[PDB]
Amino acid sequence: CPLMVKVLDAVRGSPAINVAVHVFRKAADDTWEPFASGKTSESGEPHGLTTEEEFVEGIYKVEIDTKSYWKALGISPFHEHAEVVFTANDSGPRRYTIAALLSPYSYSTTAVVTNP
Amino acid sequence: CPLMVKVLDAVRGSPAINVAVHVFRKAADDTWEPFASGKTSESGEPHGLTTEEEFVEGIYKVEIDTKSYWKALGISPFHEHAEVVFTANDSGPRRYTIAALLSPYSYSTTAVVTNP
Amino acid sequence: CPLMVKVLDAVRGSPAINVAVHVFRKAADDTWEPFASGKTSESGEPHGLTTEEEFVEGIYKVEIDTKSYWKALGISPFHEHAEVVFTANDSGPRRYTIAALLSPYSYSTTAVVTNP
Amino acid sequence: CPLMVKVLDAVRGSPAINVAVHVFRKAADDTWEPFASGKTSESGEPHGLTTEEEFVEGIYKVEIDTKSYWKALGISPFHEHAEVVFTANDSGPRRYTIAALLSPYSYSTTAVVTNP
Repeated sequence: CPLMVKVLDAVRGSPAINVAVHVFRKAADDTWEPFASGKTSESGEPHGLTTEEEFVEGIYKVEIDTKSYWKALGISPFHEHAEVVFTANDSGPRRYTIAALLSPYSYSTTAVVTNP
Repeated sequence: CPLMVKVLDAVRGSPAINVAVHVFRKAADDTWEPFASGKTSESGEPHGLTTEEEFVEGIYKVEIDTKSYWKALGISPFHEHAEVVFTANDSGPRRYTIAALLSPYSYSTTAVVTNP
Repeated sequence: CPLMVKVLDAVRGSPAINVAVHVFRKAADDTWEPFASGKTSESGEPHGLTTEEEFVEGIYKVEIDTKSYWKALGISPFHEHAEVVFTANDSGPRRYTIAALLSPYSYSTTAVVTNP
Repeated sequence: CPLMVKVLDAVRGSPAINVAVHVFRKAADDTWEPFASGKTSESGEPHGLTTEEEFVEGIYKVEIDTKSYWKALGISPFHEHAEVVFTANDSGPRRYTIAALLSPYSYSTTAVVTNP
């Protein structure tokens, strides 16, 4: 998978399960355009987001529905969601991993690019 | 000041100086309308973004121009910008502080909410 | 105040109030000698930890009692405490601010260093 | 492996390679006692830290030599190292993963406990 997403829960010390993840790509018209989506597994990952042919250079946005996750646990959240926006593949694609760490009033995100 | 923002540089060990901060409010057509903007001082804070009279109920988006910051410094950034999206003042007026910590391939964000 | 500390709660969206902060300095026998201690105020900061006369060159350790904090709140903590170890004043006197963000299973820490 | 460590670099967006990791366990005498150690691979992990028979309930400390890593890249660091101290296995062991994200003047750590 050229693009992987991994979501973790900082309150219970576990992978975040059943979380919706949506990915968008910027078009030449300058608008956001659906590209890929899924729901996190027991590993905290939505499996098989995209393919190598489809993931070209460009500007991408990863949206994680954090509000629905916390509401289900009976814990009051701050954010509507968590978004990560980045430029891809500027010197070709490799393998991209986007990680997100979640708390009710905070989140952190990191990108790991590794040689395939 | 009911909305405050503070930005830090994890590479140089200093406040992130001269960074643009943009604020938008969600409209009834589901578009983002400009609400307020400013630039960080030597302390990493933009002073006087808004007022108590202007800051009503709604869904808000805070956007930090991380890309122009790393470029002026001669460092390659991954993210286009760092975002924060939240519902404000739903159970009455409150004061909000948004903290952001910046690295070339990662960021974190937290919120502190106090009753005025 | 050449050494400052600030602590935040990522679960409640507030400063971490009434948390103990302990400071140690490395001795010539390679043991940690007590140097200073305090408790966080309503702002999440312990005021007046040390002075310019007392804060000489050396290797320092800052320890935050996260375990007693989560327990008073009726939440299960993972970490015993949050630590920060650094060499201070090697190229002359400086001022240091240590920021810490706390969740039950995670923490982050950053340093801001300014010339006095 | 009952205990795994994973180290990431926030400046270059890669796994942190060739980093020394030391693990200690608290003894009844209240002193720190070597338990396991290794060097990070190309994945940012030191492989095969311990075994199931050896990793019993107790208080543990994970030390990551961050200063030697940054010095080798020609980038000036703040911390001497990064330490994580925690109570293990209180209701039996499971599988423990300790993650660490590194910048010159900052680090963050998280623990993920999953059912084996």
